[PDB]
Amino acid sequence: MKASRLYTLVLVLQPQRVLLGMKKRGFGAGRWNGFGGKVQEGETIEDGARRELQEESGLTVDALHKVGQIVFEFVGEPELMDVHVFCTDSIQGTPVESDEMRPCWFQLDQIPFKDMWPDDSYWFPLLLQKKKFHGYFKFQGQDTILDYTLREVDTV
Ligand SMILES: Nc1[nH]c(=O)nc2c1ncn2[C@H]1C[C@H](O)[C@@H](COP(=O)(O)O)O1
Ligand SMILES: [Mn+2]
Ligand SMILES: [Mn+2]
Ligand SMILES: [Mn+2]
Repeated sequence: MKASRLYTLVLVLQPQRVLLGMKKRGFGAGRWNGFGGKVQEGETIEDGARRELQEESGLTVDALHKVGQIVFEFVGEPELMDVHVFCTDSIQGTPVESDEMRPCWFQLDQIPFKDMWPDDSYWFPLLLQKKKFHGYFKFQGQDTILDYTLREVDTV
């Protein structure tokens, strides 16, 4: 039994492209990823996801839809990362570089998997297919998966 900390992950997914952010600092720096961060006290998970999207990309959206949940375990870290994954296709501003993230659009036949977290190669395809998923990944460091589980679900 480990304890877990709540995080969000937000993918702006349109019919032919996806918005990713190049992490400029901190955890996972140098990788393209969705936008997000720790959920704060007093906010719902969805509202934390909306806040992090605004802070890191400049985009303000009224609503997100939950598409997945992924638990990350790191060797040597007793605390699990409980990551709630959200999507939307509906935006109405331009992405803006923040201190944390540089946003960039990618065509959906140019998803930059080699420069994303290794786990994304497994669950991102389900997201593209509009399937919901539960995942778990145990990492040695930032590059090596020692164990993982991925399942399509009907309810996240
Ligand atoms: N293995 C992984 N794969 C992934 O796609 N995103 C991850 C991840 N591990 C952490 N993240 C995301 C979850 C959060 O959005 C962010 C971590 O929080 P901050 O470093 O505070 O932004 O990175
Ligand atoms: Mn953040
Ligand atoms: Mn934060
Ligand atoms: Mn963040």
